[PDB]
Amino acid sequence: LIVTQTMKGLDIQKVAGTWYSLAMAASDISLLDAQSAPLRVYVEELKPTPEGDLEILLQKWENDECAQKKIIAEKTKIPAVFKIDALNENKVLVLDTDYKKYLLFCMENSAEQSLVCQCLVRTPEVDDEALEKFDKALKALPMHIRLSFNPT
Amino acid sequence: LIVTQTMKGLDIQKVAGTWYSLAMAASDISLLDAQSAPLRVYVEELKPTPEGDLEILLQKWENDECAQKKIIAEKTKIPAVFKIDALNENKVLVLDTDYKKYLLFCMENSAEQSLVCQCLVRTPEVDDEALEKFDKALKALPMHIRLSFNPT
Repeated sequence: LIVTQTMKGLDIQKVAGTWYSLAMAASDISLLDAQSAPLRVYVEELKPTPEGDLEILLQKWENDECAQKKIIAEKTKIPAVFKIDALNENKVLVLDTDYKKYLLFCMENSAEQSLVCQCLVRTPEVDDEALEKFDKALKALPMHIRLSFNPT
Repeated sequence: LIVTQTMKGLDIQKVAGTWYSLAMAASDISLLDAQSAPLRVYVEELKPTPEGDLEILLQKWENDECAQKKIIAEKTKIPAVFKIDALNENKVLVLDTDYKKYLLFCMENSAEQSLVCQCLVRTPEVDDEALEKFDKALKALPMHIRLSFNPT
């Protein structure tokens, strides 16, 4: 994606806390096909560090269980863009948030293409503003699979 | 306390999520004296149930450790008033909240007197609206000890 599709003026400290993954989409079906897939993960909590990095607590189906994963996304020179600096490099991009209700973000398999985005909400409310904003923000991207939860 | 000092129109589903205990006060010094005290506890998370009860995740200093406690406060016929129906009965009273920033609540040792109240905030921000509201809400109560964290 381009720098102009990410959030301007993000304050990472205000996204702290609990979140629920309400909807997901990906540029390739196989990315979210079976639970197994590496990018089919549910965000449980966001924990910014005093240094400006982001600790992400995620749930992943593993061995017929609900497994927990803790990943650190490090700040980069681009605000709103975080790097998961593992053997397989991944970027976390914050598209938009109002901090108190929703948060839209994508994970890109950095190579330069392959994108998985999610719509996060603070609590499981009956308003569909977050779904509509996700929908609007994904109009520009070539997504081939879209999922919406009756939350889990 | 009286019914008129609790929140009117509380929506318990919107308090879900992460919270930090920023300030505490009590009607008796001994209630918050040493960590040991039963009511000297830090709220980590609030989890309402589909049935309208409240699950509270708390931290407590125990055996030179940070111990976790999970307590269920059951709804009562008074909105904003929850009952911890343990051997030693306790009530949880929600005084006020704006759901996205702060939450003021007290725990009363039900007998009919002994009160511990806290000021909770969603994230550790530099605004002092929650502290001022706590201050204002405790003007009417006979508190003998007041604590404010440089958060933990």
